[PDB]
Amino acid sequence: AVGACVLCNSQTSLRCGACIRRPFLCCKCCYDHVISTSHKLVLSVNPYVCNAPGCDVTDVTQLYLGGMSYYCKSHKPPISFPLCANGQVFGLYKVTDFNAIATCDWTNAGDYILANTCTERLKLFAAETLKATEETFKLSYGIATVREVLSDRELHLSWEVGKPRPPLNRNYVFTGYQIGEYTFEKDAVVYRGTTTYKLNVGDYFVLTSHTVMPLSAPTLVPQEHYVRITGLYPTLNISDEFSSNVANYQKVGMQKYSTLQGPPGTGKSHFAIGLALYYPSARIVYTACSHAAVDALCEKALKYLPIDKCSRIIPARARVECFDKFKVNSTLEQYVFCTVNALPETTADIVVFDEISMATNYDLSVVNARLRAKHYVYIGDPAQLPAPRTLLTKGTLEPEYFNSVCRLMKTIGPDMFLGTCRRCPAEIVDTVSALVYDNKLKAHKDKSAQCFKMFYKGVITHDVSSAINRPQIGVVREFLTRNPAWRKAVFISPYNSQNAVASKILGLPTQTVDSSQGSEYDYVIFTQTTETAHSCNVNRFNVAITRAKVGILCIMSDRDLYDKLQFTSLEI
Ligand SMILES: [Zn+2]
Ligand SMILES: [Zn+2]
Ligand SMILES: [Zn+2]
Repeated sequence: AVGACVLCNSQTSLRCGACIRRPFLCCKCCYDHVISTSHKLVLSVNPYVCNAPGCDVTDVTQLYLGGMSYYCKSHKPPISFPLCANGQVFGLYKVTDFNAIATCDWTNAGDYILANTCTERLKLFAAETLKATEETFKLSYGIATVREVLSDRELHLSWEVGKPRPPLNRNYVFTGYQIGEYTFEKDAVVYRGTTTYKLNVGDYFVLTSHTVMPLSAPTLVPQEHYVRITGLYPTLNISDEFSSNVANYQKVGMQKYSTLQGPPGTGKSHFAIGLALYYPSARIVYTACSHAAVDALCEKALKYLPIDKCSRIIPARARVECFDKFKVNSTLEQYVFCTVNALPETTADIVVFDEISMATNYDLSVVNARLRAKHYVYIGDPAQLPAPRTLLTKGTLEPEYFNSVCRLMKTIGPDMFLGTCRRCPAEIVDTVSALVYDNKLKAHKDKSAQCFKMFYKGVITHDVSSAINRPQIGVVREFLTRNPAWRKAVFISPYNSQNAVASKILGLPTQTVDSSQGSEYDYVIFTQTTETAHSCNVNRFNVAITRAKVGILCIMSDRDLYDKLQFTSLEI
């Protein structure tokens, strides 16, 4: 009930009772807060409320100290001092940005801008407040009760009346009733239960609302620059394969933390695993937010690092199937691969945090609190997709506001940049290099002459809000008949409902742009589906077209992105 002020660290017995996270506020900052916001409840050992029987005055600005107790203007004794005076709130041990973080509903982009441009302590207050708001918002949704079980992969649902229905995609995971986590895709609905269970008729599902823990560690530790490589011992015999990253691996040992911007297919996991070969005795913890990112790091480690020194950390709540080729839950192995949410409390010579555009400041802080390392390496790309912000409906969130690492990469630049894309045909590399990389990304491959674009608006229909463009899928079907090599293509679009329709009509494996990030395929067929801020987002567009190793077909809706594609146009 006594602690440090979130704005100036000054000790206090005061906590704001109207703030969802009840932060400690000192006398000067508590005053500036209550006198400028709707927040008037102040908490101490006992709350600041009128002690007179049956009185409901709780507003600190309307209360006084009558001896050792608190009373309003109607109940105070003659000798009483106002709780609010001379810019202070009376307590013990006797902000415009804090006010906005404390009172916003997190539905605007400007709220996330502020959460990332503020002081470090306010970045943690903002991340805690936002995550708690995101969880209390899960309570504000309807329950789905099983009406009829059709097959082992399909069922019918009855929804709660008076409460909205959550979007049925992979971004919304329900907990079944504790009969395992379940996911849904669109009267017949498709069910994907993490645990294989005979889906009982009438049993209910509810979105998991986890408790938001407080943040202690900064999003980024204070930067330290060294004169020599510190606490790391380089090999003198470094494999030719990894020679291109030697100057960068040295930069890593000569700073507390370093940022690496790696565009698609420029060698991020090769850099991450090569860092272990460069400092062969260093204990490295490899972390990312998703199980897919962590597994991709495991796949790369399996090829270069001794398997007996690797461990994949998987929590007892085994959400989805992940990497099976390392000893499980051996926290003490030299190489530990683990998602941010499952991190043990341990130390490391190097912590490598991959897919950094997907991290939030909450994730950045958790890593700093669970892992005490000599060096921290942040690998990702601010030109790729950020983590979904479920509350954000108004405005677009720019890359410089994704998190603290992305803010640094977009303002002062990354410490290291992988400049040569080895995956994509040059048509794709030249397009994204100009689009999001200021012409600094170079192509290793020649033009494949298998990159096509077709400008076709089609017809936009909707499955609630998720969009479908059947004419664009018809154009793909026509193209496939004339281009049989493309039979092996992955169908990509910005919408799951478009992908569900393409799956049935084309039979191609399907992927949203957001679920394709980090993956690569020989051929990609992309249908833009709509002209929305979502389907036109340059980061999403960047990820979409950089999935292709050999060919890409883009059926476009937006003239701007279509005209920028350095692809051969097709007719019809
Ligand atoms: Zn203060
Ligand atoms: Zn408050
Ligand atoms: Zn009173």
